[PDB]
Amino acid sequence: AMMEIDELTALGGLLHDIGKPVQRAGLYSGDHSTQGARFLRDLAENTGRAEYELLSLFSEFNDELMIRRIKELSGLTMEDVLNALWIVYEADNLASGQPQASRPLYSVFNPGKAYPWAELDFEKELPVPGDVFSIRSQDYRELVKRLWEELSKAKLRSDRLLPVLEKYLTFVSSVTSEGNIISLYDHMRMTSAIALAMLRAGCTAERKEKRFLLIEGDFSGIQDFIYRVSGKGTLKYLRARSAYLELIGWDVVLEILSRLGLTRANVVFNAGGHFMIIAQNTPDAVKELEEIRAKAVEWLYREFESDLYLAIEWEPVSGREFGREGGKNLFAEARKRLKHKLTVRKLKNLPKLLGFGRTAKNDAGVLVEGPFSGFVPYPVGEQILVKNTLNPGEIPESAQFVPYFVADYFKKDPKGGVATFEELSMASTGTRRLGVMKGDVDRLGEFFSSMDSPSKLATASRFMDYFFKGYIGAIIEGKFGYIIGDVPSLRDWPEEPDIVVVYAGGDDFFIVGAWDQIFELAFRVRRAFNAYTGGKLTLSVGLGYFDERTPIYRMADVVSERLDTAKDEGRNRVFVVGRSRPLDGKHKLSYEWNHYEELWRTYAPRIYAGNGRLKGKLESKKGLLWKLLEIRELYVRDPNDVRWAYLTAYLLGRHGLSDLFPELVGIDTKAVERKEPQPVYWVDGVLKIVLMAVRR
Repeated sequence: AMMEIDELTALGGLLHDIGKPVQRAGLYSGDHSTQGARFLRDLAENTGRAEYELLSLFSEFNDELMIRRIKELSGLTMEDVLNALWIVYEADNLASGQPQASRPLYSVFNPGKAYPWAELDFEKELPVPGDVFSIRSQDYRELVKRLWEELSKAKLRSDRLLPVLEKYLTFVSSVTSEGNIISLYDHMRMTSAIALAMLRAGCTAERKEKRFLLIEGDFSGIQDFIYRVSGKGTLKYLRARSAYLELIGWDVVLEILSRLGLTRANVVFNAGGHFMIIAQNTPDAVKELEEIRAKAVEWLYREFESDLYLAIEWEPVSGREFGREGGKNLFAEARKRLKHKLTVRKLKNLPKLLGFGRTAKNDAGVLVEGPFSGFVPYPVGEQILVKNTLNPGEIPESAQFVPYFVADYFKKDPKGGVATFEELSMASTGTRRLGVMKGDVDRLGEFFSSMDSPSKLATASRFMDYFFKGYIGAIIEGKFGYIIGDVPSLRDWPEEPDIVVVYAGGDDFFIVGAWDQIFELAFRVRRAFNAYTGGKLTLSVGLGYFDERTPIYRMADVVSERLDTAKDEGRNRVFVVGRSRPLDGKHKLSYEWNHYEELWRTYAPRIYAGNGRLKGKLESKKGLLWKLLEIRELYVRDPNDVRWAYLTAYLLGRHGLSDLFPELVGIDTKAVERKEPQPVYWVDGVLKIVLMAVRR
């Protein structure tokens, strides 16, 4: 039952700073060192063996004091303790290198803003960095109150303590200083990872060497593998090949963790096929890193080939290359080299599924095969990929709890299934067209270069994944209404939204559904993502409204190209709908987020009354709307001509509505001197959406 050296150094570095949150509470006294060991020495007495008694040493720290304190306690042979001791202390400096105590965690997205005291919940708890408000010890006490009962309930192993230290110590600062963006969990996460790594590199206690590895693995034709197959099909399949990539990813990762004997703490992240792990630089490691790779590159060939391929590379880095020396980002510069190898070689469903169980490849009863292992739709056996949760509750036969989050929301088809393309479009408002949204985060890669430590990396990457894989579901189901506020809408948000996510991630998200529920959702995500990142990180989104019975890849290239246009036009934008324009390099197609939302808010209430209805004053005058659009088409052919204003003046008088649209009737030279175009140009993106919401 206990204890190994590749579980003492890990869990030791995993709990080396467990004394901080209890020090920020009212429990013990002295520094976090004393209170942490005092917490673990007491936890050994709490519903369990005398286990954490020895684990308390890592948080307990002089050289006279340490050598005559290990004897009192144990097997290790009084040998594997002193060596595992100094290792942990160095990992912290490698992780990140009178403060306060009530200082809140600040946002990695916005250092000027901090996270208000709220529990971690992907439902009804969207994290919003606000003004700096100090934290009371009473809130830490009731925090530890849960942290006390869960650390005791959960078993003593990495797959058990990692999610508990993550479930509670996420939105708490690691170092109480003004501007600290390093999460507590992420801080003590790599301290386990880096320590375990260097121990494998032969870093027994006695300085800077090449005994450290930094491996990253990712695929290539991911998008061309999901929605560009050309085989019925369809929607259900899009999700299937999406829910397959998640298995292939971990599979390749969980094979690395086993063979090299690592933990999930070494895994910085792993989602949608993109992952990066921290390992050690040894000839043993490389030998099986090449072994795993060589066969990983050989398996997709005999299954998908010629379809998709995997690219895994690793760069030998040094221990000092983890921070800043004289204003030099040694870490990102090392991360830069690693990213180069990838790009270079890149050139060359519905029933009860709570998760997957990693089995032996020869065993049956599975649902699909993998590169190194099979998977059973769910308890068996050792490693089980449990979905969207932090709680295991399974056999204690060394069952490696592997939690994974994924955006897998879908409109539920009757008799318990997944809605199809026609089921999403039939629930549309007005015209019955299918809605397709696609986009990414503006310059997400350059955000990974601003950081300087592995700590900031783990925090920024994890928070990132929390949105598109966690909080995106509560957004789609229609929550966080106060934060998001009023948004462009064709209707009120349904009981169960007609929205299906093929896949969602910061790098790219593909979501389909009812066109009017796709339109509004595009703004709900933005305003949330703006608030989630403090308004520091933005999105680009292309919106398509195609026919129900139309090939997905054909209607994917369009949205992807509409997306490219939004990026090409400067990056924060939304491509609502395709439209005509004058070609002079002055009129853009995509809308700016704040711009379009103001246009909707100002113009839509003039004509639209909600839920497929127009305002009362717009009765028997449906012809006015599109006839005001054709007048705009005149502007399209010649802007510098008041052919649009004169006609958008008396046509209203014929119908007796000379009060509305004061910007389309009058001339606006005031905007001409700004190089910008007329308000009549943009008004179609509001009229057409309303019109297709009231057709038939």
